[PDB]
Amino acid sequence: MNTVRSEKDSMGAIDVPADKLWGAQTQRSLEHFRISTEKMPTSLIHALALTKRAAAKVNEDLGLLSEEKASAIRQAADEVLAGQHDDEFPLAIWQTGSGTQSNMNMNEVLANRASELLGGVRGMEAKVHPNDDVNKSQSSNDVFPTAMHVAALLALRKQLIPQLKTLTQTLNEKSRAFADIVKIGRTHLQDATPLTLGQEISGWVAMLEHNLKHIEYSLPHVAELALGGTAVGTGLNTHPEYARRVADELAVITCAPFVTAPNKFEALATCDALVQAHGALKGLAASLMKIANDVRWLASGPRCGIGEISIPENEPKVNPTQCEALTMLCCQVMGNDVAINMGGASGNFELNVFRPMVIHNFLQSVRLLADGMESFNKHCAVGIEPNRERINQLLNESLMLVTALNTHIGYDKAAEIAKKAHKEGLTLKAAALALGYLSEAEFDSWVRPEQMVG
Amino acid sequence: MNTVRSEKDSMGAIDVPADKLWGAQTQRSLEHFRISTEKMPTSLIHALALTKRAAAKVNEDLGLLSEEKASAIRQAADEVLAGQHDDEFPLAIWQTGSGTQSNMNMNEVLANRASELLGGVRGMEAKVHPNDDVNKSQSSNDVFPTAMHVAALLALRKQLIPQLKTLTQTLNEKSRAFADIVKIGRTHLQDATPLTLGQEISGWVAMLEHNLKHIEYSLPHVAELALGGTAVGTGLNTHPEYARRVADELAVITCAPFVTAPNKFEALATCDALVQAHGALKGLAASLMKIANDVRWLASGPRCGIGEISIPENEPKVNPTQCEALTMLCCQVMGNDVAINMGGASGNFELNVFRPMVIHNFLQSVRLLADGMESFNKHCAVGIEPNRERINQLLNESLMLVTALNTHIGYDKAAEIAKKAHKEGLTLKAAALALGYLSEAEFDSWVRPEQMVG
Amino acid sequence: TVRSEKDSMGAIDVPADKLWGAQTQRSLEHFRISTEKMPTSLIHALALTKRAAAKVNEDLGLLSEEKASAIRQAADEVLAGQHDDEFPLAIWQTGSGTQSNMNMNEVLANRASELLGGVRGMEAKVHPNDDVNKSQSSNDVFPTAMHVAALLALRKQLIPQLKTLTQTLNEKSRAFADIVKIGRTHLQDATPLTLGQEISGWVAMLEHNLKHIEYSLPHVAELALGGTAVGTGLNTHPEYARRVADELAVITCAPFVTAPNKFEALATCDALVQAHGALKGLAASLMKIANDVRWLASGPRCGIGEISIPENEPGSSIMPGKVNPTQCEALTMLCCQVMGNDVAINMGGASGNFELNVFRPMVIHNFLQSVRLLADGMESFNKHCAVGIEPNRERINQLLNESLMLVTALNTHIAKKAHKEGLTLKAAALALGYLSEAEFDSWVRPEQMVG
Amino acid sequence: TVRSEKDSMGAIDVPADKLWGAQTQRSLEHFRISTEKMPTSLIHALALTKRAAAKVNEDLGLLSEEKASAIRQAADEVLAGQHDDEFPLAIWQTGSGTQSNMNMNEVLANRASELLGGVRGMEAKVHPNDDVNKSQSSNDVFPTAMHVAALLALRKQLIPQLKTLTQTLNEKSRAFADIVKIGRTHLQDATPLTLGQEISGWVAMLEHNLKHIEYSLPHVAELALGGTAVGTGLNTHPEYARRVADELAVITCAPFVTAPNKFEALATCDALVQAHGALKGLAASLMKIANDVRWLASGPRCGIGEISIPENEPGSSIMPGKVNPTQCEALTMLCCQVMGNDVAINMGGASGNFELNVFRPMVIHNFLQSVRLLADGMESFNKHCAVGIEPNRERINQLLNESLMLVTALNTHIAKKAHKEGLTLKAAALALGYLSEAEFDSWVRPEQMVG
Repeated sequence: MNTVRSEKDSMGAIDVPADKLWGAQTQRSLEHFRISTEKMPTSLIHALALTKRAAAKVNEDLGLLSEEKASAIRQAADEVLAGQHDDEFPLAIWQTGSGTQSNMNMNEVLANRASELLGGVRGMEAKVHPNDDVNKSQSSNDVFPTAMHVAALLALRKQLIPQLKTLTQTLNEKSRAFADIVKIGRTHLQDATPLTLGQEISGWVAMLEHNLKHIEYSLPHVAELALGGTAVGTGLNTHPEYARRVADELAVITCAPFVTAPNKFEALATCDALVQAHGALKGLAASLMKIANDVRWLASGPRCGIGEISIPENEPKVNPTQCEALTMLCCQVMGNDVAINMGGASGNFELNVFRPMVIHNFLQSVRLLADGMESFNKHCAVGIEPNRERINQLLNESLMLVTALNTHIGYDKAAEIAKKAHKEGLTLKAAALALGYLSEAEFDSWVRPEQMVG
Repeated sequence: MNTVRSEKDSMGAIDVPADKLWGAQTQRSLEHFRISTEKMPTSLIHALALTKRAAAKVNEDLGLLSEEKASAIRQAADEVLAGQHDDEFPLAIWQTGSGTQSNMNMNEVLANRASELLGGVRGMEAKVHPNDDVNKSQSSNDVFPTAMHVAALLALRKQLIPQLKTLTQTLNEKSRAFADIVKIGRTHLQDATPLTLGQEISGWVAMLEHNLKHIEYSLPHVAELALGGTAVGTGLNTHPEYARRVADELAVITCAPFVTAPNKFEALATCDALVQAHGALKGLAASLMKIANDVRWLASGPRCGIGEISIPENEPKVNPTQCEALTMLCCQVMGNDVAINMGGASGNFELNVFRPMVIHNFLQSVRLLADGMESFNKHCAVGIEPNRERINQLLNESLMLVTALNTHIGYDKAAEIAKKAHKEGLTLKAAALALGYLSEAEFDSWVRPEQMVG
Repeated sequence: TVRSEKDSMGAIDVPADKLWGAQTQRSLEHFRISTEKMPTSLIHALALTKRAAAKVNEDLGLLSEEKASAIRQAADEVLAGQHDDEFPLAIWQTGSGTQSNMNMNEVLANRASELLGGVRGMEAKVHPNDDVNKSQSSNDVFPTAMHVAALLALRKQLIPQLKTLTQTLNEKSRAFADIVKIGRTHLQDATPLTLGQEISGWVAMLEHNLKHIEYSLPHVAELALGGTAVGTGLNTHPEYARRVADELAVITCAPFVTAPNKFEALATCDALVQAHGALKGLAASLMKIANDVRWLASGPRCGIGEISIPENEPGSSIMPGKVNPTQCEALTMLCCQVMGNDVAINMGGASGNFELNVFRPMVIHNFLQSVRLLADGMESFNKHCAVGIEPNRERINQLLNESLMLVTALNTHIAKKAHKEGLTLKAAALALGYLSEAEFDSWVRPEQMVG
Repeated sequence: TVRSEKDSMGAIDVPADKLWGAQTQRSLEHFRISTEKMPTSLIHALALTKRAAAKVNEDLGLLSEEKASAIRQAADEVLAGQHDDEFPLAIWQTGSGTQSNMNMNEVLANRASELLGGVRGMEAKVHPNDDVNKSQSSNDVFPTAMHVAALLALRKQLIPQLKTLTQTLNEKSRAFADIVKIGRTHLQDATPLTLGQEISGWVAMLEHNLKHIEYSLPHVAELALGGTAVGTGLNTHPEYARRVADELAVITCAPFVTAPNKFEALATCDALVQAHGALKGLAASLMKIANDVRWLASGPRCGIGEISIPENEPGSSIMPGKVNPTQCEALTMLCCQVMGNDVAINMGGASGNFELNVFRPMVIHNFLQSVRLLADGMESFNKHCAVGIEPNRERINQLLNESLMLVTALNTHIAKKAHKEGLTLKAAALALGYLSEAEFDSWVRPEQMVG
């Protein structure tokens, strides 16, 4: 639409697109921060809407906001949560470091929509005010960190943790199914003493189980909310019960264990909970990178690599493309951790103003890890299968089973056999027969890989 | 649109949206890599289109592709470059690590559109073939690194370097304008011997000048193109002149100094040129972070900080919001460098398959630095002004001018004056008068900051 | 000057006055990279690991009492600082730590031989592989030593220093609870809070960091020993893994347990990647606290100047009052180091293959360095800076009362003029005849503005 | 056992058998953080800086010939390794490097006093501040020493080792130019190339890295000396900055110049942030080369096994043929270290304020460590691995000919069956009667497939 609606603030008049619900502050931000393409993610927009919905409810309970306005604001917020207003949030990540401009974006959109819900219009004549009504009892300084933690905790609980549990279950099933398949070990990339494919996969399972615990340990701190600290942490001008009531209301409407932060100065001056929680996510990235690499190396071939397992072929030579997407996003999480650490280390005095960047990286890492585990699970892990003949060919051509001979012929003769096999390019069996130290039936009876794995 | 068009590949039939120009391979990728929200940026899509346009021209020159098909492919590519097909590229960054799927996305879109341009239709009956025609003489393995370098070099030359030069010129103007304004120095955050505001800003200018040289040094390696190496670097099945001809054609159509990579094995197996070029960008980020911090600290106040300069107020208390956006994106560049380094270190054998991730980070850093410099320049740097009275108040209340007394009254008496001023909370002048060591006219004649800056 | 020792590769000259053997000698020839060596914490953890293995092997009837006791006595000498010059190998060695495992095997074997009345070298009465390395692989020994060193350093160095610094700052927060100062957001003047409130944020940060570090300890307490070469424990006694973790717990007084999955324990450094995540969180918190201290102390006349800190370095007689915040500089520098070390650890931890992670010397070098830096940095910052933080009460009150933020206290009773004309709020108000010299003193109470 | 020295803060006991003075003593009391100290390269660069300043001060008539010569002789003793135990200070000190500047001032002053027939301490004939530090500030001395150390280490250590390794790999590439092997993309079998071609990629990587490192040298050659406290050079001779850069260029034989903008030189570590960018590029290239070597050598029976590498460590007699790629492990570990060090450097370089960057000891600690790691790592990898790379020709040909990739050679004349039935291409073809035992040998020529 070309038509505009004129709005005015202390700097003068500014035109806003007539078909949009935002106002003068959003327009000024969008015009002054034309930096790259990254915007607030939907998860954060929704968390801001939840925050305003909870504040409106508490302000009504406390007699500070009328029933008619509070109900209209909550209904507008529910429309945002239902996906009806995604194009009303145009602002860049690369904005004011407190997130003030996105706070005001939500205030303006909810106020103008609430006005319409009460039979009014958008703009200067609206029936609901962005600051006096939608932002009542609030500061950008406590709202934005609250929305950051709401988005982070819900994404961890609802997306990442369920996908981690699902992938863990799949690999545990595979570990049990392949518990009796002996294969060659590899240490330093060199052939080593055997273990079962089930045992090797059980290591991946144990990694994912440990990662789940580390992530779970990070959740209580992310559940602490800044809301009620207002501008500098003192809560100046708020009702004494407001901070607890709004955390309680957020806990009710999200079904997640939000609590008010015990120290609002820590809550405003730092992003420490997210620095710590992201530490657990970069741990998960290091574990997934290792699992993904084992899978693609074990499946390498079809003739000039390892080839011990097969994986689903999802494209019409076929490459381990799910493993590649996963290893790439694991690198991304490691970079994101550095950006988060720099922002988290850079607070000054009463406020950390690196917040849009910190939450952009944090929520990206959660999407990448959650969706990457989901994709790797359904398009790779559920279909891993052993190549039993290839596994046995490698085991039987290795030199590593020679220790099974020690109890029968002694260490010196076993070592002589292995040295001859290596020097002359023979199997252990062929070298042993060539020296006359045993018969083929003896070799087959004594060299039992299933007895060498514990 | 709900209606579909059925296409078939070696895996069977797959439905594609009837209103889209992509084909079966793009559809399979979009369905198997539903990971997060990051997609190929427009710059990379355009670079892929340029690559196909150049290949079509050379294939025609060499008698390998008909005039009618080559001309139609070039016209379709020009439509992409003109912004007519942005919604035809739906694939995630988090795809196959070679970028094969985005290569095929461009092949399918250009083939189907070229078919329409020749009076045909989209789909199985198209008059132009994605592989046999649009991908003729090519592999994903050489196309994708070529598009990466085309996008990177053009973004550096056309966006980042011009914005760097513009910001440098603005700060040089400010340095000259303020060359005679003496202010207090600060080392370790402590008051120190004086320098002019122009001298301090000249440091920022010299930083940006040095950064431009470092960036310029990185351009020749990025200008080397993999195209012609085909699958593993040998160029098997290509015309002997093809590699040089296609680099020449890209140089002509872009007006940039592209050349064929002297070693195609390096060109396919690594992202080394981008690892090195991004090293220069993280240098720029460290310099910009320092400049932005000096600006916001020098402007801090209005009464309880430093307050030596004023900056434009762009929002209706006013915060240094351009400095905050810039410091945040500088942190992002540092994280992006780590992701790039991990991907660049992780090639195996004939191909690096961390490429979508590397180019996603690299092009993001270029957008952030280019657009951030542009925004900081027009919304902050051009309007920096001294607060002359505040500068003089700080200089006159400091203890640091006391050395101007040494030549007149001797070091011992000057040190006694400074010690008394510090202990008793006095100005140097008041302490000197209290001791009877000089008159007020003598102090004003001897303590000349304009004589203490070289 | 030399004796001739032997390994599977042939004869090699070894310094006669050293206790190491052929494999350590060869390592010195092949890994001449930079200057970083195993830190004392890791050497001690390796000695403890060998001491525990010797005891368990004796209990299981696998090693004679005379040899096991001599090995344990030699290990005690290492722990007592008597053999620091016997461990010359670089960090930048085989990625499993094999070379340092053999360094400890050879030193302990040769010293144990002497304790039994024998000599060092080929004729020794105790053997590095057959006796000191019995039941063990480098593959499970090195990760065990890594976790022993890490857990003990966290419990004995880092956590005590963190608690000590937290207590100091808690005392300062209580002492300054009534001192009202100007808030700062975006570096700009903002509404008031007390100095005690601001310091309470630092305290709460350190309290939260302690909890995060404590949550990382159970995983680090899991030990690989008993997994042997690939995790199966092939050729080891079924009770050995549990027994050796129990013995390490006894001799160290720390809650070590055998790792429930030896494949995870051998194939990854995951416990240390996670624990270092908590340490980089502490680094980000300490960076912020140290920056607040140095900015609040900036001056003495052209910065903020709200607090004073101890002056520990001599100055120039002609620049009295220039006090560089040198403890804050050491601390911010080491916090930057911890962030870099985290990246190095993450790359190594992401890079295991199959049955073994072979980035281990580098991972533990970084991890133990971060622990020393954070522990010693917190000790130094506490003793030489934090304990001496004091308010500059006159300066605090000058900034608070000359600011424009207190104007909000006039809302319920009835600024641009003060700002544009360079006046105080009271001077601008009286000039407008909107109140008096008693109403302003009555209505504008900063101590009522921190609730 | 002790002597009593004095600074502006009072009297302090100093070890009688040491050459440092009061300020170094105080630093030892206040900066007891970890174990990292100034590296020898930096101590030497500081001594060279003082040697040059003494000569220029003498030329300008500011320092007596007898004192200047004695200072220069004391500096030469430091450079000759006679005073390594006189520099005890931690990296984790004042962020300008003041403490280490004073350490060198005190050691040189006390030794110069002895050379003039005097004593060390209060009665010394040469003064640390008035004589050894004349015309200087810690603020411009420390960045000068940083750049002197960095440029000389790049020119004398790193670049020669890079050239040596490149030459070795170039020889290998030429020697193996005719050995056709299977390509691998995505870890999967792919069309052929020669072993020489694959190695030529490693060579081209190292050649490109050399150019990038060379491009970083001009900025590192710019010296801060002469900017004094804040960059203005207040109270220094107008020719001093140029003269002292010229003298450093003469005595080091390297192209040092005075920095054209002293404010940039004091307020940033930008030249080192940029130069380290090129070093992390080299680390990413060396990681890839080292990984190719160890994967190509993997086996001896259940990996790739296309090349052999030297066996440098003794093995078990019962595991002949297990050759761990230990040089590749040391090299990949140190490459991970360089990546972490880059982050630490970037944070320090981004963190200057106003006239001075005070993250300097940490920045130079990381930078010089990366140089040692890369230089010594390239030396070790060259001598103990790269020079001995050899093809396993039978294994290379077995993998090449049993693969499915060569089927494309049949296009212009006329695979699924071979793959599904476990046959060679020739066996599957003959079975289908699509060619013979002579046509296949004629049409499928891998040596014609690398053009």
